[PDB]
This record gives sequence, C-alpha cells and structure tokens, in this order.
Amino acid sequence: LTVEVRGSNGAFYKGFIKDVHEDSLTVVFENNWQPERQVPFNEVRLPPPPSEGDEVEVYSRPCGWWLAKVRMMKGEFYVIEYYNEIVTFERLRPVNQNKTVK
Repeated sequence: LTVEVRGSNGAFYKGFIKDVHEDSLTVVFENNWQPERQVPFNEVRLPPPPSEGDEVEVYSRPCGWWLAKVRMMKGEFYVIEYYNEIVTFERLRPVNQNKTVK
C-alpha cells in the first residue's frame, strides 16, 4: 500500500507500508536512497487520488514533494518558489490534501 512520508526536511517521500505496529509503521521507500524504517503515524499520509498564483507541491532534490507557489506561467513553463526554479507540468501538482494517519 502506497504512502508519503515526511522527511526531516519537511518534504514528502513516496513509499509503501510493509508492516503495521501498535505505534510505528514499516515503510520502504520508492527509491534506492533510503532504507526500510519504522515511522510514527503522524509522519505518514496517503498519496492523492486521481494555474498562476497557486499553492502547489513540486518534485525535487533523493526526489520528493516540496510546497511551492507558482509565481508565473508562460509556454510549457512555470516559475515556482519554495529558492526559485523553472519547471514543467509533470513536476507539479495541487497540494496533497490528505491528512496524516490516526
């Protein structure tokens, strides 16, 4: 089961739940950078289900989701802020509204 985990950097890394505990879960990450870990539930959420000025998330770097504002859009391009960077549609999304686990 797929999940997103808050890194110590406040960004969210994709993963899945390999095991459940009384007070932890065991996540493996969908990346070779990070190993299996027991995690507190308040650090874990579900991934989300299926415009300028917007508050969005963005895919960056091990890569994961950071909170960003679209400063300006032109052509294929979005100027975003977190630092500042020019990205394309595929690296962006509205904020994952999901809450962490209870």
